[PDB]
Amino acid sequence: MEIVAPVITTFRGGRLDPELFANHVKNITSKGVDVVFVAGTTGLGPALSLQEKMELTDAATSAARRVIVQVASLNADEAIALAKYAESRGAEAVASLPPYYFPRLSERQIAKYFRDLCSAVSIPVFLYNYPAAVGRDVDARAAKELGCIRGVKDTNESLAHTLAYKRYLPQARVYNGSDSLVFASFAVRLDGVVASSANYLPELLAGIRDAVAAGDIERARSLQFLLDEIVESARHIGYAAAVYELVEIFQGYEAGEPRGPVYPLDPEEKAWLRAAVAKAKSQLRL
Amino acid sequence: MEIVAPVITTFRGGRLDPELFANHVKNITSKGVDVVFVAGTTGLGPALSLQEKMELTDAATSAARRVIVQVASLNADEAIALAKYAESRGAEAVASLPPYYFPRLSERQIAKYFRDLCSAVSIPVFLYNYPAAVGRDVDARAAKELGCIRGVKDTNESLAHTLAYKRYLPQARVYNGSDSLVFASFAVRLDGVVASSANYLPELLAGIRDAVAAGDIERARSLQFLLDEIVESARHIGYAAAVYELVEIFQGYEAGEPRGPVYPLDPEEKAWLRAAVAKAKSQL
Amino acid sequence: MEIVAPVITTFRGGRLDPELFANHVKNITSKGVDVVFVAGTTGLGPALSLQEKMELTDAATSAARRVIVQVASLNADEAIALAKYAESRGAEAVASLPPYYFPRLSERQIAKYFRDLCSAVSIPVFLYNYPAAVGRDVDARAAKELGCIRGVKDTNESLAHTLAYKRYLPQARVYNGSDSLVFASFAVRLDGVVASSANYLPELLAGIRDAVAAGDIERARSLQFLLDEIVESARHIGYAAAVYELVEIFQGYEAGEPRGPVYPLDPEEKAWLRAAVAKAKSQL
Amino acid sequence: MEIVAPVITTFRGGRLDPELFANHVKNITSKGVDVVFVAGTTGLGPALSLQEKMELTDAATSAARRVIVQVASLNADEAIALAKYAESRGAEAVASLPPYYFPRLSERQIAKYFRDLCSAVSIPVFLYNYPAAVGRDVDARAAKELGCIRGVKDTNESLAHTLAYKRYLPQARVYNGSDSLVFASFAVRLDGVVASSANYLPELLAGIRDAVAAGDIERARSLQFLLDEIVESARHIGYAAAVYELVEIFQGYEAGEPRGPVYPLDPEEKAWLRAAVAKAK
Repeated sequence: MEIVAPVITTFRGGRLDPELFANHVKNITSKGVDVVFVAGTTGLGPALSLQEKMELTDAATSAARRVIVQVASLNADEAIALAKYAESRGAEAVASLPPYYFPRLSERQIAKYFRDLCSAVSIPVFLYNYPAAVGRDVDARAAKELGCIRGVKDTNESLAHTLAYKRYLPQARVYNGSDSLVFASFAVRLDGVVASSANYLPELLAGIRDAVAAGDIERARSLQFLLDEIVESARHIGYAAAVYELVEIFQGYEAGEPRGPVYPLDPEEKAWLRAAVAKAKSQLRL
Repeated sequence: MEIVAPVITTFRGGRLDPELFANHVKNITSKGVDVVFVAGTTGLGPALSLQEKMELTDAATSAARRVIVQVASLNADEAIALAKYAESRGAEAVASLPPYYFPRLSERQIAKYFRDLCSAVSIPVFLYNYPAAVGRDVDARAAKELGCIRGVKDTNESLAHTLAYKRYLPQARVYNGSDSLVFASFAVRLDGVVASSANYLPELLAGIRDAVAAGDIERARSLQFLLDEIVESARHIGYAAAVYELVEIFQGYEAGEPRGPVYPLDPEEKAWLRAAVAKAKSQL
Repeated sequence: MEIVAPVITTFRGGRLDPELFANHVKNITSKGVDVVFVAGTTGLGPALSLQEKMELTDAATSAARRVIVQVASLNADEAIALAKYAESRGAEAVASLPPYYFPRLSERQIAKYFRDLCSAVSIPVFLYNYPAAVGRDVDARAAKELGCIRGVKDTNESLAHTLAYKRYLPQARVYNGSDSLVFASFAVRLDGVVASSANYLPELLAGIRDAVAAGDIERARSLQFLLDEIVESARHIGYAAAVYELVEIFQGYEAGEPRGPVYPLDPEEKAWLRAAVAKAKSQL
Repeated sequence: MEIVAPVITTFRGGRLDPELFANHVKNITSKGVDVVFVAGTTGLGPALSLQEKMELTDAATSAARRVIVQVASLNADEAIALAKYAESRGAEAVASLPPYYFPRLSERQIAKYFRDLCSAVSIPVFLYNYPAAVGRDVDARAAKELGCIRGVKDTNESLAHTLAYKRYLPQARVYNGSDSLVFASFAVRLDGVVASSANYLPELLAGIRDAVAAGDIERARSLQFLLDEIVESARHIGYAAAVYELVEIFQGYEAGEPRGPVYPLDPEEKAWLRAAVAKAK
């Protein structure tokens, strides 16, 4: 079972900084991250231009052996274009959010989107389902009807919703994308987790996977609860920007910055976060 | 890890039939059910008069050794009165939904409700959280703050939400109440499940539990999917009435009927259901 | 266009004081309330026993010439009984919430509930739609499908949702149940409003209606915003209980009190609310 | 009180077509539309590149006297840059959706976004509130708190939510953005409506506005109800793409296409929509 990092996109000076990125990718993959999921929500995908996602694809694929590239764009030609680019850079799969933002697109329009994506590449296409962000759900039944989905990341608090894809798509690789379900996802044997904490605490996640494999549910759960406390703190000051600061706190290197409207934490917010997670990081030392 | 049955309330004619009820409890308790949860949502709790919940308490505490009685009422005095009655009948705990229907009660109100329940009895008071029905959530932080909650049934698709109660009340017994999470609940070692399907397929839930305990996570999951397929068909025509028909289908006896506004299935609905589950009743 | 009051249910001691209730009905019908809507949500309907609703039905039809009685119950038989009793005391119509609480209910079961209600009486049956409380919406299309709705009270922030019933049911009386849309509802010419604030500021509602008819939209809107400030303060400490206190504050007499789990405001909350509405009170 | 059109963006073969655009703009503005709201939701704004939004600003300011350009972008530098460009092109105001997509950004991040916009230009900045699409609400109190909002478009079925902006921001021009509230917006005297149907039936909106002003509430309402039946059919089929077909059907010229993932309607869908609306009273 895999630990997939939806890796952060590391800006410095308003532009992407590969190498902050690559040092980061190399760090986390050396600490239990199996797969790198680039241009995910944690990596600000919807906020990146096509060309930024191309740079990220190049940086991820040269820094890691297993890469999935998230390709959604509200211009579908760019999603197709990027899919092909990622495939040519050796990505093992591409993923896409359903068309987001626009309320009540039709089923036919969602279906054409994913079907054009499947036609464009030979590597597997994953559905990246994220109803809270996307404003729509593509559930297991709908994903099966698309007829080409070979993988799912379901960022969903409903573990049943995620398990349902293994039911309808017995051959698909199915992942839960929620940090609060990491323990549970290994326990029910999903194919893996895509968890944002894989950026700052991948060794905690591997700790959990190890515990679950050993049958040590008490340790798994307890490490989960620690992770939850950390997540909770970060949610409090704005989670997308806090991921970067947690990386620095936990991993000890410069992580770059997001870009607005996901503005970087200011120094007050960073000081606060650092204190907030110290209660629970002596409880750590992994 | 326990299988708790939110046992159906078994009307016949239009009135409670306590002997269908007891036959039913005795059967499922011999087929894997560890605790009877009387007057829950599946038992139509909120549609029942105080006297009816009383009669149902007598039947449960007669038919079964472990009974938790669900006492919520939109007259808090009837909740307290039933709690005391439940204890006097030998119930091992009582449980309550939070005050429901009325939007935006204050926290002081909700808290005074639970705290008045705790002070009325010496057996444990369980929170029964069911945001989708109740229209408000009392999460683990809120439950810890109530100060007297000894157990939780959380009917919630969000397993992390259920699991939080173990985080904040590690001494409480915490159960998840969604049928779609039975496998997962056992997998993550909650204290057990309260699942509507304990009425009609208790031995399937004991199977899932057994398989989880072996390590046949793959068997567990596969049993769970069988179970999801059945719940889905029943959801299609009205789950609350359909539970009664599923009991007949799988357990083989008369299950009585719900009471309107939860009207009993009509012949067409039953035939459809019978036919819809026949697909998966064979895969059993 | 009518001002309908969903009158509070006045408890003192733990029990209904129907003299309080009648003095309250008398006072507010003398100040611009046209219809009395008994036992709705503001009246703690779902929290009331059949006997409490019969008592309110008696006192209301005694103190007021136009009474709609809200009858919903999670025992459909009690709803039918109350409807029939309401007819017999001279209610001009009955209303019901759809079956609430239970999430797992079929259209057949909702349709049957209203149709049996329509069969039970000859006076009109209003749908009382209130999705946020009820957990279910019966929209205009669904309401037309029922084939017997003669009126609608739609407690809904979506004014379009409410207007939809006039489109789908042109002969029905359609009322909006939201305090924040009183001004809007008069402006679009719904048949009227059923507004909780009719308990405590019926003359503000009449002032809005006058202003709208005088084409003085700016005064209409400004009275509405004054109302909103008062409602928002009340919402902060627990709206259901605060309504009673607002009656005392603005009407000058003892309104009695709700009943737990809708516990009465405590003295600190009453004091807070009096001071919160004082700014807006002096500006009428 | 104004009729503001959140005007469709007219593509041909997935490329922007300024001539279709300009013809559509000139036509609807001669039939009642007072203001052109460019690159809003009906205009596929979040789907458009910066380049395309600049071309659209150019075409709209060249084809219409009053134009508000919607500038939201998930790269905030682009929103700022487009606000400056729109101002330089003579927009009477810029609007912005709050930052969208990303759940749970901080209030500080949202406030910074809007204030950076306000600082970037001298023309009014409008809040374009659309909780269903955006995933967050910037309500009247929050809007006042921003401290620089001078207009609001509120796409919201809750008319009271929209009227609250008039209470907290008495100088703000406030519009409701929902087609089903055109009649009610005029009746409660909001500053106007930004209704997607102004693309296809501007003269029906003008009619509702005239009926309200003449005290003819029963006509307003039944015109509103005619409109609701049309919108309902379009919704049934994919509203965003249906809008283009409705322009053609109702205004009698070509409207171009949307661009995928908002794919154009197919033949069967267009035929269904035509029948649905011919029947629609």
